[PDB]
Amino acid sequence: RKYIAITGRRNVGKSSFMNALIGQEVSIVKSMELSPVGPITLIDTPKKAKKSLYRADCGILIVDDIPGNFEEQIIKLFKELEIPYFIAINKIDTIDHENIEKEYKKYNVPILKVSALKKIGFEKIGKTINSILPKDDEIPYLSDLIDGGDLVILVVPIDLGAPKGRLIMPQVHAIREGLDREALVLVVKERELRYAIENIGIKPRLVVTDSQSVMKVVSDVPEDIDLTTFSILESRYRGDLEYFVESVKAVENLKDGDTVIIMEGCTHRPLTEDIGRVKIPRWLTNHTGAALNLKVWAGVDMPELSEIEDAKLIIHCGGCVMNRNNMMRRVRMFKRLNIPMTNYGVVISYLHGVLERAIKPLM
Amino acid sequence: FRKYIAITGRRNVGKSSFMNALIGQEVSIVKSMELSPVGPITLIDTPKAKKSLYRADCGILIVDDIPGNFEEQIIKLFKELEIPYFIAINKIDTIDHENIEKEYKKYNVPILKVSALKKIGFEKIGKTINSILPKDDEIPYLSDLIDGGDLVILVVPIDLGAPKGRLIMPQVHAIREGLDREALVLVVKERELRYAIENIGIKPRLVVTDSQSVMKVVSDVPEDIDLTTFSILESRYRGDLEYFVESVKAVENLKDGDTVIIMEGCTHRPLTEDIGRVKIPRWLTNHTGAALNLKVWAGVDMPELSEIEDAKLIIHCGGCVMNRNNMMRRVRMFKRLNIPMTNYGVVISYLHGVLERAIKPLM
Ligand code: SF4
Ligand code: SF4
Repeated sequence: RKYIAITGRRNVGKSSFMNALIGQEVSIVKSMELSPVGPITLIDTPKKAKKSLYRADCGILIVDDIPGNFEEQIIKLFKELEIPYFIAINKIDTIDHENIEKEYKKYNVPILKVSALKKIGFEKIGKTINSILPKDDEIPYLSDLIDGGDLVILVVPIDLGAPKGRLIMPQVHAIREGLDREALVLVVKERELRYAIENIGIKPRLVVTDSQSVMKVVSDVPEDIDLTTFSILESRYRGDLEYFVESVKAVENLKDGDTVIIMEGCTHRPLTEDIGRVKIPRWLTNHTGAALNLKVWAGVDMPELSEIEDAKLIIHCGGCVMNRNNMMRRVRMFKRLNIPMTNYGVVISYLHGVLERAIKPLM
Repeated sequence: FRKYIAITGRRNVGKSSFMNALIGQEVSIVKSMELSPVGPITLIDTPKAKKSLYRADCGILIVDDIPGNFEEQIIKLFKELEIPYFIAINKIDTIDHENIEKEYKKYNVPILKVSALKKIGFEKIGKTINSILPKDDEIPYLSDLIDGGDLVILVVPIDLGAPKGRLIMPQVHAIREGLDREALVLVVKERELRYAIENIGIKPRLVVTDSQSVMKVVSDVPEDIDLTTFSILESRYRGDLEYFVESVKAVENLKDGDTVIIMEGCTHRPLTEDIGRVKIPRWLTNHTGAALNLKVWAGVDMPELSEIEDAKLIIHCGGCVMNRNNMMRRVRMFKRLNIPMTNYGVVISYLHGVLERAIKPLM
């Protein structure tokens, strides 16, 4: 579900607006179903307003007068917190088409005219929310980004992969994107990389390796050739690599009592996935020498403030099943709360001492 | 799909009683029958036996006396027609354990003892049939062609393929098998092949191309380098490349009245598959100058003799949905009838004048 922030002065009548908007509920048998957007949750916002706006996907600023110290203040807050918004002129039965043009046009945001008492204009909110809601459109995995025509890309997988005659999706995607850019894609097992580099006669533009063959291959790849991992490529692809890389530095500042949350992007994690639940916590404890308060969070939606509040670092999974939107919604939430958020991929690369090299072609 | 069992024996042996007693073994929960461990089976009574034995998967020779001119003749026929068999001694209530050791051991085939009248030994036929039935196990797609360890394999796909971030299965399979043999797999679009060959600095062991980019790439690939197509690789993989290549020569001898059967290995071909139904017939008519009697056979299971009898050539599909066994059964049936059988892949390569080159690394 999407989280809508409801902002306005005490006099504007937020209660009447929220009740009239709930009258738009379109469910078949303050949360509700509002078309064309799916399920939504209205957040009433009664000095860090950061504690309420932390998981807001978009906001509504309800006005009935000329922009003042309140309007200017919450607009600056929406901009700072990366929250899209629109202005809803309430009580149009008293002031009407006065503030629509003469003011508020300068904010370059949608302006709607409503009357909660007269029951007018609430059938236009759903479409307006849908238009401002952050759609986190797919960004290239390695294509338009790091490739060009005639370049050699070396994709280095492990000695063991997926079922007979098949390949894992990050490998297929990396090959497809390379061919899309008309680059030559050289797929090679870790044992053939040294031979390939030394005899291929074309300088590789990029070498992409599996995170489990990285420590071996870093040695085989000359320093002048760009090298990354599929874990780092995934990190950038669906998350925020810059934030994940900056947030991993928090590992150094971890104290004994400090809370670390292993955050999962799904409720269907395989029992064979012990990298975040078992492996990373043990590596973190050995590296820091801190008896950390390791906690695990797993769900499809957004955590409540109480579940994440005093976390010193969030270590989110790769997000194999998650889209960019859902991953970015979590990133913006931790950015708003100023809580460091990293990846399994960024943590692995950091502790192995290959992060600086792996991010060099991307940053 | 069901298995066909040939029932052979002299007029004096009880073929009728044997067949009726064996049908007594029917194990269906709801002359054809369900015989465990094998699935559905069809018994063929054999009163040029080639016309009855044409689709026989295996055979049973029913005896009650010392091997004669009939036994020796039928055994030679099973060997010539590539039909596995076993001996069944009927009327054991009269002769018993006499012919089991003293004779028939020389044929090195399973020998069973039965009595159709006394109802004894028929519960052992199912397991015996199952043991002699041709399995037709998976043969390598290209792994056997690239002794790898260091060999460069160039996989050349087209400018257009499958959906975004994905690749078609013959491409993924060819890459997987290359990595299985620890080869260096270079995936490249047809526009980059000339550039790859000239700058890659390693001599390719094999170049595999799409059948739609073959006429262009034959020019780009030096004569000393082995080159094949995915169509030719599929032909060998699930069919008989030697028979398909020998049988394509029949195209030259095609007369005006001559019957050509376009044979499909599934009843659900996509409407976008006009290569065998529309394209090949038009190419065949232009090439030969013959007003051929083009017919289409589609299904799973063996065709009846009347449906294929006077066909001068069979042009079978690639069989994407079929297994090696079902295709090989069709190959053996046409070999027995001495009817030429070819592929869409072998026909395309032949008419485009690239067959000799494409089969050179395989034959
Ligand atoms: S990596 Fe995939 S399977 Fe594992 S917890 Fe994250 S979303 Fe679930
Ligand atoms: S190639 Fe595949 S889809 Fe086409 S007729 Fe043969 S089995 Fe059916």
